[PDB]
Amino acid sequence: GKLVIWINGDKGYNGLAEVGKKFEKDTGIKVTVEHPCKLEEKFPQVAATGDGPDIIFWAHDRFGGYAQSGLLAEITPDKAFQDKLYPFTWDAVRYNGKLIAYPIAVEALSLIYNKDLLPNPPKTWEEIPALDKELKAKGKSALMFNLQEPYFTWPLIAADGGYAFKYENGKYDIKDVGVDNAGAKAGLTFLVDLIKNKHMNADTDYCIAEAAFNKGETAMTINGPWAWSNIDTSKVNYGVTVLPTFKGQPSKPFVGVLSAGINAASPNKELAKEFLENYLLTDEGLEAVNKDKPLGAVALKSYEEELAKDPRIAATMENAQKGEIMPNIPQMSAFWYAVRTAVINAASGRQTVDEALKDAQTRITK
Ligand SMILES: *[C@H]1CC(=O)N(C2CC(C)(C)N(O)C(C)(C)C2)C1=O
Ligand SMILES: CC1(C)CC(N2C(=O)CCC2=O)CC(C)(C)N1O
Repeated sequence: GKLVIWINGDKGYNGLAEVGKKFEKDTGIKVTVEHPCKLEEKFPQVAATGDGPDIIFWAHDRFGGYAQSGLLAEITPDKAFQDKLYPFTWDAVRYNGKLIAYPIAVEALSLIYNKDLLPNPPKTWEEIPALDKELKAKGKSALMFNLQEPYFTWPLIAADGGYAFKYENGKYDIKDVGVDNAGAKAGLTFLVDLIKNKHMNADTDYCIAEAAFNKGETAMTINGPWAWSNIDTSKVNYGVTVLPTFKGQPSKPFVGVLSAGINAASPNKELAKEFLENYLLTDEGLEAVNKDKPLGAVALKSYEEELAKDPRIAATMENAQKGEIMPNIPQMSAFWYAVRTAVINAASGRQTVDEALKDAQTRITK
């Protein structure tokens, strides 16, 4: 007879609580928003015992494991509701063909650049080396980004043909892995050449690239919407744009989708679906939440069009439309560790590109 919702503390839960007051107005049903610690850890525990919230908000990737254990109710928005959101967003909340959540927001890396050092951002990765030599002439470098984590290097590695797992029907073929193809090989090779030609240092991490961009020492960086508040502070005159192409192919960053799922154990599923489809996933619902804490790019086409007047948000969506939805399956854990190792190894000379990737491919499909 009520609704309890769980959302992370770093989100606009005050705005969500406001959509809830509006719901309670035309229904009498009280909505309760909470943001417990490590709720994504707590969820699986309480839900397994038929407890927890009616609805949970989290990035889509985690939903795969939840769905596996039957913790989420199957959703059935009709065609009409479905057409209100970007098609690609529905792919993120499919677990073996079944729709298990509603897409809310979209996140993807973008190319961030210093408008004072660089008039126009490069359109290509191939032109970075040359640009770096011109900038070096003035004591500045072209680009610095986190080389340590595959989340950051994947856009380049995947550009010309790499992929984690072949997807073709709301289902992932776990024996169709794309880390050892020519595509990925072309990409990693380009990256390695950057480091050995000294256009990039193999030890650049998150902190180092971030400080460098914020100190105006480097012209570009690769980062996500969470990094914007830090740049603002810095007082750098920055722009956010589409990532560069490689071999004429778009960079393919992984896409994370903020999702809302219904507890399979809830007695209030009809209430949940009504709250979600008719209160929250409306221009006014996203707006009340966004006002509290920005969502970034959103899945609802109508509101995204309003938000896209901010070129940083437009760029985020563009990159996301060209990226790779992050697989929600358990085998993804193998991919993280394997590809992490392959890149650090190829980068440090410890192994060749051909070797490093052949190995990773092996450990994933193992
Ligand atoms: C209180 C707040 C919180 O997040 N937890 C969890 C979180 C982590 C991920 C550390 N966890 O695994 C357990 C041990 C389940 C505790 C709290 O207990
Ligand atoms: C002060 C500076 C430039 C950054 C620092 N750092 C971060 O900035 C974030 C996390 C961290 O450890 C670590 C090192 C030793 C590289 N140094 O020197």
